[PDB]
Amino acid sequence: MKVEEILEKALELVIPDEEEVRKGREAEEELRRRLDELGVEYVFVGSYARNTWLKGSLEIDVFLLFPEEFSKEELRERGLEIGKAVLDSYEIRYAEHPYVHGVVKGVEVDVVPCYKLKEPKNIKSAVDRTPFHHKWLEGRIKGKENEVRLLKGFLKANGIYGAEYKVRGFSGYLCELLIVFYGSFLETVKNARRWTRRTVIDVAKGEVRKGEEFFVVDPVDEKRNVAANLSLDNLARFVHLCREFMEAPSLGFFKPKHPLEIEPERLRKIVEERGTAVFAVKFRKPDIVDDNLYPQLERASRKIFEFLERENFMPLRSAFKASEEFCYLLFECQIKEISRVFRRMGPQFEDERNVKKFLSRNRAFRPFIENGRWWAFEMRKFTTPEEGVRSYASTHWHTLGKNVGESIREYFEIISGEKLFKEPVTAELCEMMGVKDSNSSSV
RNA sequence: GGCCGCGGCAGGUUCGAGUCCUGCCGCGCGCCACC
Ligand SMILES: Nc1ccn([C@@H]2O[C@H](COP(=O)(O)OP(=O)(O)OP(=O)(O)O)[C@@H](O)[C@H]2O)c(=O)n1
Ligand SMILES: [Mg+2]
Repeated sequence: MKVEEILEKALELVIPDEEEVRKGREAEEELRRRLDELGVEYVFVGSYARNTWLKGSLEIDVFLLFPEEFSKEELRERGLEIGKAVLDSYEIRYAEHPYVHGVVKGVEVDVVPCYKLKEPKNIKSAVDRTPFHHKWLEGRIKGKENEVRLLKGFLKANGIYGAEYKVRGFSGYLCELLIVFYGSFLETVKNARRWTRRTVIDVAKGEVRKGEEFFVVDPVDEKRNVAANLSLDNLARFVHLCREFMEAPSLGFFKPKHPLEIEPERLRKIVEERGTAVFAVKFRKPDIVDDNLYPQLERASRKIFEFLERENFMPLRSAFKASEEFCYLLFECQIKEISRVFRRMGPQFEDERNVKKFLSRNRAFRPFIENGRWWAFEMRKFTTPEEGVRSYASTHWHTLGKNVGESIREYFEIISGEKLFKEPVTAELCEMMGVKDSNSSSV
């Protein structure tokens, strides 16, 4: 359990076994065979072309390079055409930039169309930097392949690996740049402890400077932030893990933690012990890609959360879950019920023109003067969070994200109490409420 | 699809809105994700 003895035992978890590598090289050989037959200019990129892919996560990436003059429509129609021809089975489902996900001799393959650029300053597509990323990294990452796999596995085990909107973590390319900048996994962790939200890491200049936000400068484009989609919280979660690790190293930092089935009875006791209002908004999952869904679930959850605050239900945290059929927006509040009456502010006693208008309004109770101005007692239209959210989600369905809001419009329901604990949201509830010992890394 | 702006324009809430909530439109190949 020394710092180095543990990184030894952890390499056995992140390094692919020779039975998987052979399966990868065999698929790579067949892929080049079919691609060469089509006479298309292509290039292998990603973690596979650099031998930095994690164990159990084998995926080959192939970029097809087309002329600059091609329309975005022509790029797609030709890209998808080649892709379908090369892959055994394929699947076309993307958010913006077209590509083909499929299989070749049993391995995951992605055939991505892009432009054959010279100097990637003003890229035309989003993915035109990727060949240039591979060209810059192949010569510098050599020898340090396992130092990347330690960093990737370290993050994946703590659920902050990936730049996708489902994660908002560290892209696999960001990890490689960090190893080139620090040399080893150990040196990244040591230095990561003193990162801040202002840290700028310019790999191209071998410099660490201060800036406006966390910014890892892309060697290929000094305007591009490689860590653009790394949330501030996940940045923090990483720094916290590094300080914890150096303070007390362990192999568990690399073991993926999975949730535990919590009894619906134990959960009912925890919520009762807290005395908070725990409820959820349930609606049909819109049939869209995760990268469109999660930003909207984030938005919807925020809009309802913000509503609860200004309505004085004093919310604690928010959360959401996406099952196969349904989406859930979870909330916890300190106020299960508020009075119907509240005090609305009136004008100062001086200018009677405003006061006369203020006092003319028919109210159930008599207004009063306090500290030099008038006040009135008015009634609320709802006195609980559930009743409030019911109203908001019904009327303001449109502002909860395009697809989510349109799904909430057609139907939604607020689930509370025990009826909630039978839903697929136990894990999300325990994370939200800070329940202890609801996770484990037992194999 | 989400996010950030320069503007706006109207509407709702209010004694009172350039200031809180909402809807619509323009412009930065604006930024990010799908690789
Ligand atoms: N947010 C992202 C994600 C990736 N890439 C580019 O996409 C390539 C590979 O895509 P991806 O599969 O997403 O990352 P991998 O390096 O393959 O990581 P992993 O295999 O673990 O998924 C990288 O070379 C990188 O230049 C990028 O610039 N921006
Ligand atoms: Mg890959």
